[PDB]
Amino acid sequence: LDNGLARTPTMGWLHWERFMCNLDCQEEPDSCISEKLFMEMAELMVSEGWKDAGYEYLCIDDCWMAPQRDSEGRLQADPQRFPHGIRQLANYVHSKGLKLGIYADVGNKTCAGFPGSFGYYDIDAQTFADWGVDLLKFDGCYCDSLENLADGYKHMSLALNRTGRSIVYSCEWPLYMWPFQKPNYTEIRQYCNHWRNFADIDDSWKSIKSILDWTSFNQERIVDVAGPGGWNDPDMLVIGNFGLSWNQQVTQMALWAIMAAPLFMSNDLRHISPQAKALLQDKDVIAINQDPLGKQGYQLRQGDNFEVWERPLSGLAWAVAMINRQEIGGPRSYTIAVASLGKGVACNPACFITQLLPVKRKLGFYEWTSRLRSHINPTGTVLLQLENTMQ
Amino acid sequence: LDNGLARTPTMGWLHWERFMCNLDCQEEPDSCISEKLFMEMAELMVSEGWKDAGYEYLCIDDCWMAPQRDSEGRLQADPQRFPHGIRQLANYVHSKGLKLGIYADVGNKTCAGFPGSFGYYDIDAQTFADWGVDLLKFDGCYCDSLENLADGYKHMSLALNRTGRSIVYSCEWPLYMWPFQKPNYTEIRQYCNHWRNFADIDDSWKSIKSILDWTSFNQERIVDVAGPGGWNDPDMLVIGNFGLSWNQQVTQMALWAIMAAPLFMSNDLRHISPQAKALLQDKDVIAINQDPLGKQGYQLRQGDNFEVWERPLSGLAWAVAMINRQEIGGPRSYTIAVASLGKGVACNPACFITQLLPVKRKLGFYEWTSRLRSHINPTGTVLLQLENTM
Ligand SMILES: *[C@@H]1O[C@H](CO)[C@@H](O[C@@H]2O[C@H](CO)[C@@H](O[C@H]3O[C@H](CO)[C@@H](O)[C@H](O)[C@@H]3O)[C@H](O)[C@H]2NC(C)=O)[C@H](O)[C@H]1NC(C)=O
Ligand SMILES: *[C@@H]1O[C@H](CO)[C@@H](O[C@@H]2O[C@H](CO)[C@@H](O)[C@H](O)[C@H]2NC(C)=O)[C@H](O)[C@H]1NC(C)=O
Ligand SMILES: *[C@@H]1O[C@H](CO)[C@@H](O[C@@H]2O[C@H](CO)[C@@H](O)[C@H](O)[C@H]2NC(C)=O)[C@H](O)[C@H]1NC(C)=O
Ligand SMILES: *[C@@H]1O[C@H](CO)[C@@H](O[C@@H]2O[C@H](CO)[C@@H](O)[C@H](O)[C@H]2NC(C)=O)[C@H](O)[C@H]1NC(C)=O
Ligand SMILES: *[C@@H]1O[C@H](CO)[C@@H](O)[C@H](O)[C@H]1NC(C)=O
Ligand SMILES: OC[C@H]1O[C@H](O)[C@H](O)[C@@H](O)[C@H]1O
Ligand SMILES: OC[C@H]1O[C@H](O)[C@H](O)[C@@H](O)[C@H]1O
Repeated sequence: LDNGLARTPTMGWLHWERFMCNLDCQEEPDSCISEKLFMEMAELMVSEGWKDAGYEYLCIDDCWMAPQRDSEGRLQADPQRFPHGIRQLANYVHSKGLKLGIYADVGNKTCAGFPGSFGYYDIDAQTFADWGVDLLKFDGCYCDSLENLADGYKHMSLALNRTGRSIVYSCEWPLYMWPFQKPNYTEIRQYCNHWRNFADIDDSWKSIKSILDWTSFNQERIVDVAGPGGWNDPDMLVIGNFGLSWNQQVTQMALWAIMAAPLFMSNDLRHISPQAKALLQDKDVIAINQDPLGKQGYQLRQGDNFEVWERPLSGLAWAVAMINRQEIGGPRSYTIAVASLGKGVACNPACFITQLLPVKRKLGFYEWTSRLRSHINPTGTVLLQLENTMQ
Repeated sequence: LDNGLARTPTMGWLHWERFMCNLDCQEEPDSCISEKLFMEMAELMVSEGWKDAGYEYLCIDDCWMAPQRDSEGRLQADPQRFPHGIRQLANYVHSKGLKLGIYADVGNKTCAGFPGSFGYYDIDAQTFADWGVDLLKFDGCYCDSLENLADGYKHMSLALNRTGRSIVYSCEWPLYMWPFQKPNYTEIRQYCNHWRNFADIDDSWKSIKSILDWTSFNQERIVDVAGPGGWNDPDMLVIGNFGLSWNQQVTQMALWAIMAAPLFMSNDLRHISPQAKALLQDKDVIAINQDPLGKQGYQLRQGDNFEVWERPLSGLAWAVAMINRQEIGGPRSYTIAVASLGKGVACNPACFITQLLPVKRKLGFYEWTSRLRSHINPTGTVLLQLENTM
């Protein structure tokens, strides 16, 4: 989308995977979807390093709206869970120097059953602009047909542009087109800063694998449409939560960096381990994700329960990720010709290789003709930065 | 098995899940199956408090044997990877106050394809006892028929008795019987100190879930037969490895306690996190697994993506485990009437509940009319001990 936004993948926090549609503020106050949840996450994004590391957009997902429209036809916040409106929360979030994301649905209802935007695009985009919304997540539930799906996704893009306001536009359009038919990603890049391709993540190694294998399988159709302004969205970061091992958490961080994925943490910043945090705020791995060339990486080799992915970076540099997909035994030896990586270009006549993950380690100079030997933890990934060098 | 052994579930360390069949000692000398790997783990079991915690048996799984038998018919350890022989390793493990296990197969070959004990049960048992082996894990690959399987598990059990040496007898009999017929557990118990029921464990939460699910599914068949001398074996503890979150590791520790399961770590003792060491060595939780009454716990309740398991314990105590099986969201609220726990008698008229897992915390007194409420992490478990007030 040519609105000047998401020149690198958007970065922030989204309530959905960790908080879901918890409406019960009486018995579950600490996890209900409430204005005070958002206000507290906003304070920690600032005091805990998050906004410094580039996490900028604090985003509301589904279940913030009142059961129906006001007597002017406009959406509203829940009166009990968000008594101060969206506009006061936006000021609050903006005062911390952060940006505010909201949620709506292209059809007659949102996914959880709240007011949809069909027949309301212009009114809502405007409403979002008058509130100070800075990103919109646009879901696709309860939609008549593909014709309406495309019409409505295209309409809202124009409506938001037509507001005057810089509002990052995040679509689940390819997801819901999937499939009556294969998405046309050029049409979508024209309308969307980023797009959900595949099924909702949850807090599992299963879910992670399935997204990698989905993308891996479908990379010839999706990797080249991504670049500054429009990204493929493999869904939220779930580091900090419960279902992933440390090694599976490095797999998720390493590969969302390779995929040039937006980075929306969905977790509880009040209760996150020091190692989850160091990982999420890893400056060298974020720099990869945020690399300004903005070409998405891809899967280079698959076999023998190993994968090799690599991303091209600015300045003739490359990120390389090796995955061990064998979930028995221990760290497995993997060796490859340095000439095989980065299209023979990294490492001609040499590259300096530094391991970023699972730990940060300067590894030596490697000549074009050199071999890299590594060892990879079951379900873990090894993440490497190759710097091209005169040598 | 009325051999005086396994009066509480066996505790030790077993190489297979983490080290598998690595025969490559030139390129990976520190992780191949060699006498060295065993020596390292044996001194760490002593120096890092494993043995104080009750981990006693250091056990060799498959891939130790030389490719053929000696001129007199006896199994032999592999001459390059085990140059000193199994007896000397046994001498050595004994010196540290530990006991040594070894591994063989009922059939013609071991699962990796090394010499089986079929036709050699009497000589193999005697060879083992001659070496100072304190435990045999006996696997069921490469076996003709259900007859031979039963004949060989029975025969070996009797060869061992007759050495006059105490040797824990670990059996994979039931596992190899499914899907041909339902095993006779009353019979198995008579010949075995413990028995594997289900597929080999992985470094994965999928694997653990599927062991839990299999056990809770067949619990009517297996729970009551367990007790001092004879245990269901849900396979190795994998805590300390690569594939389980903290919360999944607690689940495995808690559930293996409720199930009165042998506790065989399969992990790298040389490289294990502090958190994973405190779990595996959690005194209060090992005390549950090791309860001298030896009645296996079971699943009480399953619903709305929660499970409740409970185990009866010495002295009118119970253990209760609450698992959250929903893989999305945050900690989720579970409530149950304490009248429903412990057959209605833990907590009549009252009980003191103390949470043990994920963190130790005294919770207070609960009248018979009370409800226990907890928040349970996705893939986590809360483990409680309940003391009846009397
Ligand atoms: C070969 O088989 C024998 C029986 O199948 C087994 O004998 C059993 O040995 C244990 C030794 O601990 C005895 O137990 C202890 O048991 C007495 C009486 O039951 C208790 O009061 C005490 O706790 C005591 O410590 C069993 O009683 C005994 N059972 C029988 C039927 O004799 C042998 O040990 C086996 N031999 C070998 C070397 O495996
Ligand atoms: C409304 O849409 C227009 C059309 O794309 C956007 O204008 C583009 O903005 C970037 C900003 O740097 C320029 O590089 C392009 O040249 C612009 N396109 C055109 C047609 O010149 C405009 O920014 C949008 N406004 C909002 C509020 O999103
Ligand atoms: C939202 O609601 C209305 C009402 O059901 C839908 O509009 C109808 O759509 C049918 C099917 O194409 C049309 O032929 C009718 O003229 C409409 N009927 C009514 C009662 O108005 C609309 O399709 C729904 N929108 C979405 C996005 O699914
Ligand atoms: C997918 O959609 C895009 C844009 O909607 C198509 O590209 C446009 O096609 C028109 C008509 O042929 C051209 O005149 C324009 O130059 C194109 N616009 C853009 C933004 O590139 C694209 O060809 C479609 N692919 C398929 C298979 O339909
Ligand atoms: C081992 O193989 C032989 C010869 O083929 C056969 O006699 C016997 O049944 C086998 N043993 C078992 C238990 O399968
Ligand atoms: O209801 C909210 C929920 O709905 C859709 O399914 C999206 O794909 C999810 O990421 C989340 O927004
Ligand atoms: O090859 C050895 C391997 O054999 C079988 O698969 C057992 O069930 C495993 O625990 C292990 O001993």
